[PDB]
Amino acid sequence: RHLMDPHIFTSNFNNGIGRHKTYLCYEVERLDDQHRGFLHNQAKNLLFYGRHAELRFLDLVPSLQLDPAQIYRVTWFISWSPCFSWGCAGEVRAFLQENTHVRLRIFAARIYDYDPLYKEALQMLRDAGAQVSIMTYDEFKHCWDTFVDHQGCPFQPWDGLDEHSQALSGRLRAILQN
DNA sequence: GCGCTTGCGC
Ligand SMILES: [Zn+2]
Repeated sequence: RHLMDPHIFTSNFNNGIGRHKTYLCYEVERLDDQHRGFLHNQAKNLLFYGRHAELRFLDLVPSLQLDPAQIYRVTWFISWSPCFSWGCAGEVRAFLQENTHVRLRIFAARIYDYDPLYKEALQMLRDAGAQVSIMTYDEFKHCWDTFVDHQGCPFQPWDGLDEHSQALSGRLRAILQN
């Protein structure tokens, strides 16, 4: 019942233009959807050091009360591919290792290649047993339906959503193909 | 506010 502003979503998860911010929408499904929601990064503003959207998720993981003797799948739809350089990639892996009853699924709207260590981040997450993928129309539409406060208005894709989505999917497969 | 947007400039 905490929903995102339409303009926020469409100007953040768009895959042709970027923002100086990151959003992460998450779901938790037990296996044999318990919790959902979304958050954004804390901006580094020295005049703090910032906190990436990934690390904020791990911070709230205790509040989700995951039964240690049950199996969960966690899904992120994240506006930027996770970084390596600021340590997001390492910490997620560390968390996955220390838990192991959690299985993770990550869809990114665009690749954070500003980090020149982006290839190592994605491959490091894949090796940890995360699924790393590019968001398509269906994942955008599902996030729209599930987290955006649309007031009953169905998802309207932006121009060239698919060209971009395929081009990025192409890039990511090349990276993970090792 | 204001811009252009892979927080920073003004
Ligand atoms: Zn990061």
